[PDB]
Amino acid sequence: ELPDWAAAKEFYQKYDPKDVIGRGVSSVVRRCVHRATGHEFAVKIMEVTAERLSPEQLEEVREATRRETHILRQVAGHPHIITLIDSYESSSFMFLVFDLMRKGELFDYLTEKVALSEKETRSIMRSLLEAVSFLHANNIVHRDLKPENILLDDNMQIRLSDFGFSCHLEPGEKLRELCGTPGYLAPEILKCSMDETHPGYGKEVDLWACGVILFTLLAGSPPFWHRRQILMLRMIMEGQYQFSSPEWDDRSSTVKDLISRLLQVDPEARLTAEQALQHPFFER
Amino acid sequence: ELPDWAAAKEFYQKYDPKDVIGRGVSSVVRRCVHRATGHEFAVKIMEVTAERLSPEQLEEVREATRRETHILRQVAGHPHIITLIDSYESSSFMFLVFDLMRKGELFDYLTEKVALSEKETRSIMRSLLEAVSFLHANNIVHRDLKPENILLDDNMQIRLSDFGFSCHLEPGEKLRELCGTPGYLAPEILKCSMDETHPGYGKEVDLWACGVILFTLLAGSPPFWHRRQILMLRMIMEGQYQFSSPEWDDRSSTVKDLISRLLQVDPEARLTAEQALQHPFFER
Amino acid sequence: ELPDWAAAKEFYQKYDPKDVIGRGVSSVVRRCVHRATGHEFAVKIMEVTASPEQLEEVREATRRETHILRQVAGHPHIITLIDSYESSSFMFLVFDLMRKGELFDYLTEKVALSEKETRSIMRSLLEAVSFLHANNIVHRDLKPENILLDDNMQIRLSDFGFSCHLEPGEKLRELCGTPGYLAPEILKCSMDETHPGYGKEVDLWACGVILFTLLAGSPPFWHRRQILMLRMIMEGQYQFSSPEWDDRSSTVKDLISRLLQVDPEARLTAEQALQHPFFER
Amino acid sequence: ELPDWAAAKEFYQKYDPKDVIGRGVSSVVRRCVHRATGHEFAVKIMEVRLSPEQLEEVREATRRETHILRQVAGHPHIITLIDSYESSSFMFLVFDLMRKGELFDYLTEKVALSEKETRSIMRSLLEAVSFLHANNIVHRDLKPENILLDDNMQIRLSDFGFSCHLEPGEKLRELCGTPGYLAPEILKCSMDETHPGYGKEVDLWACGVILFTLLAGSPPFWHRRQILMLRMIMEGQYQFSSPEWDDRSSTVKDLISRLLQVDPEARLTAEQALQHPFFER
Ligand SMILES: CCN(CC)CCNC(=O)c1c(C)[nH]c(/C=C2\C(=O)Nc3ccc(F)cc32)c1C
Ligand SMILES: CCN(CC)CCNC(=O)c1c(C)[nH]c(/C=C2\C(=O)Nc3ccc(F)cc32)c1C
Ligand SMILES: CCN(CC)CCNC(=O)c1c(C)[nH]c(/C=C2\C(=O)Nc3ccc(F)cc32)c1C
Ligand SMILES: CCN(CC)CCNC(=O)c1c(C)[nH]c(/C=C2\C(=O)Nc3ccc(F)cc32)c1C
Repeated sequence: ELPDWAAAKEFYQKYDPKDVIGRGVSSVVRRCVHRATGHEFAVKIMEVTAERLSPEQLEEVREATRRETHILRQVAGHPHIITLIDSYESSSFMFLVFDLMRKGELFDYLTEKVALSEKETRSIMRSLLEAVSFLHANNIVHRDLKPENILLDDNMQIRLSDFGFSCHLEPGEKLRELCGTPGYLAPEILKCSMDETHPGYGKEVDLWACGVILFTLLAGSPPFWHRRQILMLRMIMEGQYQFSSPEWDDRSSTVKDLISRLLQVDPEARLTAEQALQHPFFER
Repeated sequence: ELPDWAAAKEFYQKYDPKDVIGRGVSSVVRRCVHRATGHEFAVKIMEVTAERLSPEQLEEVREATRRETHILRQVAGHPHIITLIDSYESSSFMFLVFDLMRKGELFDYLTEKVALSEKETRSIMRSLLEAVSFLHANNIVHRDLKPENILLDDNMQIRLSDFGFSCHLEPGEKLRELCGTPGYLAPEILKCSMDETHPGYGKEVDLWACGVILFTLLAGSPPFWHRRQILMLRMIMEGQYQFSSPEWDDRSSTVKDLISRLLQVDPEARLTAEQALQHPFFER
Repeated sequence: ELPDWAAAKEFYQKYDPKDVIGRGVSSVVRRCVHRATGHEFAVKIMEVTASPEQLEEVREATRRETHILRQVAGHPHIITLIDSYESSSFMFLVFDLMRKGELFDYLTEKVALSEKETRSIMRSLLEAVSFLHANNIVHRDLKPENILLDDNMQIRLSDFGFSCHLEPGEKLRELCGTPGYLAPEILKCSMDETHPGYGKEVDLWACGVILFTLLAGSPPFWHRRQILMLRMIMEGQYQFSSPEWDDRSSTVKDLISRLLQVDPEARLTAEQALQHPFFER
Repeated sequence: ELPDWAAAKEFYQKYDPKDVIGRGVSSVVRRCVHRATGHEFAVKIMEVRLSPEQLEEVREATRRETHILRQVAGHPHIITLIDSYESSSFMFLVFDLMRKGELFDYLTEKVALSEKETRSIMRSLLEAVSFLHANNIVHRDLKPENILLDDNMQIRLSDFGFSCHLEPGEKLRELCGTPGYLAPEILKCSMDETHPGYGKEVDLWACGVILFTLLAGSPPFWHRRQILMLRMIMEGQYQFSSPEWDDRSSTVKDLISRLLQVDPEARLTAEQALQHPFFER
């Protein structure tokens, strides 16, 4: 609601933006320094009018970013969720100040390490499921859990980010919007988006994505993939995945049981985040 | 079958390969000249061993190409189906000599003209449906009908090509395999690729594709499309398409009736190729 | 100059930023609206934060560019610098909004242009080049990417990043510009420190390359290896290949030839090129 | 030479072609199996619109290449031409199969290499270069794309398409090789006909560029604009940038500086480079 000159003035007067650590379609993520203290943060600068869109499409983008910042303020404080430290909002742009996560995305870490150990995977998954359990208890569904949306610090501590697809979900109520990354989508989202008669989806979709993340961290490859995206959709919907002999050889049966219980096609038969956390995998 | 040196010797002795007119994963299509006469053809050189594959997958490729060449020999002679003039078959490769179709793919013609007239569309559709009627009478289902698989000569005469997905279908027998271009897929192919209890599909899938082709030739755009492929599938299964006012304005009610009778979700209620050919759109 | 917050405040208070219409290495070009009048413009935002000595080199170079732009502001076929805002990190340059974008993208869409359309573009281009030269400015980066179009298909020369002043009789030495558009004397000079240098004639060789490219839809000196392209330039080896140069007049081929003249002394000036029988109407 | 059916028959009778492991403009590289022994090789299949004169140029050049390859066949760090079959439209060249592919693709995967692994690659690359030079051959296209690796991480120098024999005392002038790897003297004499020419020292400048690139993961002379890259080369302007050169010894920095020496007389020979304390142990 601030004029553009005010949001820009207030941000640049209080913060010193530094090197670019990430880029998006209508945004850039930069390291920044709080001038008065010398303390470091990360700033996401969203350019709301950077894309050519109809006035209706533009108000959709504005309403969605409002939905996101509201959710970010609700969950600010949780140790394994990104903290919105400060915000400068105007009609044309949004300056969102967050925690600086110095080891970047979990995705880039996985690329470097190829595949992670069960010890390091346990630590990441526990933190992730704790964050998901908190969101769920507060009736928030993330709707885009993936290694690209999980950030790391120098102590290898994770913080869940990118709440652009997140929304509130009243207990009992169901969603239908197709959003998220195809490889991480639960069967009920696909069934739902292809068949209008399908009842819809809930918070269980996050736990299917957790199952996909868990598999990918250990295997170094996703459980469902194909050259042709349409053939990937039946493997997801039929829950067709395998613990292939070369990479899944020395992996415990305990983690395979956890993946099996998270990668459950029936959302009613699927583990909740609280259930997943009391799984023996996390009992060390 | 021939040793590799014999297939290569026999082909290169009789034919002079020229310019590349098409590319594939493990194949190239080139214009070629019959050395003794100077007459021109097109040769598809299939490189069976060009991709690194398991011994089982490699025998799948070999069996697949045998299925295709067998079908091509059965249908050779039909005026609106590509003619396999000659073949040199060895373990490692396949040299398939065909008619040279000098105006290339119908798809590229449609791109150039943007949208075709009902007069030119009638001529193409009549020839297409005659070819489809012939295939089905011989218990063959094409399974990938689209403007990219329809070739044109200088006289604007068509020839159906690309029989890589074709198969024999004994009458009354049903298929389940998902293969073929998503935009051209019938609802029953999708429905049974997500509901295992669904009985499967038959030769009617080629006629849905004919309906999609007919719409696209006239509109210059497909009846089902979305940025997200999964939302396009929902439109196909519900048979949700429209004759949009700017491009469908001066188009006859007769062709819109034909399209409606081809883009019929129920395969039993959908026109057969013989039925489509008796429709008043094909009146001379 | 000013603190970062001040240049940003001054720009965003006067202008409303809209859609991105272009991107560069250290810049973005956006459509913008002047809040008080409602008039549309284009703003180039240069981010000089994405050594302190090298950063002042970049600042000094952008000052050289804006100075030249202010001198030429007013010409109907040259981009107009409307406004500018400077800080340590940023540079906000407000220009005319050219709604049909780059001539390069237009050429991609049309594949090749007609002599009639090419005549209109070339006349405007050579008039702008003649003006630049009369004011002792050498553009040094003339190419279809640096020529902008409005809705009336009217041309404006832009991207004065390599431009500089040139007192008559004096010569230049710096190797700059796009390789495909470089005159032979620039390549010759870049090596031999005893070589006398180059002048405003390098702009007219680039005009010759532009003229060829508009008609052919491809450049006269091209290959996969850039080093072999340099040999072609220096020997002035171009051909009017039979498929695309078939329907072309001998009059325009005579013009191309007289612009693509290796000897800068024998090469047509902008005023000479404008008196060519190709521009008689 | 032979009709097309004969070159094809002779090749496919002796070798069983497998998967495509590489592609070029007018060629494909495939793994192949020698039918009688079951041993694996790599075959480069070269295929042919050009004038009859230009087509005989492409033929004569490939004959120059195969002649050089037969002279060098036997060296442990040079690619071995096992066999060759030629026709009007094809050339089948059978070589050693280097299972870890191009050093370039290995560098892409690893991003940057260790000094331990670079010393091992650079020793064998200099030994191959020293051998070529002792036999009066200049490679003229040394780069990571032309260095092949086996499973033991052992190298073999390949792609002799620009190679030529050079009589001692005599000099070359042809501009060829990859721009980023070109020595300053190649650029100086391409433009100036009075410049004396270049010799085998150009391969050692390329070795210096390879050494830099293996350690940095990026080349020493690079720029968004190709024409600014040439200026960088000729002035020998490169830097050991703080993020990627942080954990690199001064010893390897020294050898790079002694190989990336603008004066060819002051530049290290292959035998001299092999006596540097970087290879001592
Ligand atoms: C140059 C080396 N790297 C290789 C891939 C650069 C990539 N990126 C990095 O290292 C990186 C670093 C150090 N932090 C982040 C991102 C965020 C951060 O820290 N707080 C946030 C709050 C919100 C948000 F939306 C993103 C971030 C990245 C992507
Ligand atoms: C000129 C460059 N282009 C791309 C490589 C050309 C566009 N393509 C063209 O013109 C074209 C022409 C002139 N014929 C074909 C294809 C076939 C043909 O004729 N007989 C066949 C038999 C089997 C088959 F599977 C394809 C063809 C194309 C794609
Ligand atoms: C970025 C997305 N699109 C891809 C084709 C947009 C295409 N781009 C377009 O249409 C386009 C338009 C409509 N204007 C411009 C550029 C400028 C302009 O107008 N005044 C200037 C003054 C100075 C300058 F240095 C650039 C411009 C482009 C590139
Ligand atoms: C499809 C391409 N891929 C890119 C990442 C595969 C990577 N590359 C690979 O697998 C590869 C392998 C395993 N060998 C080679 C090349 C040659 C080889 O072995 N003997 C030769 C002799 C001469 C020559 F001129 C090339 C080769 C490649 C390109």
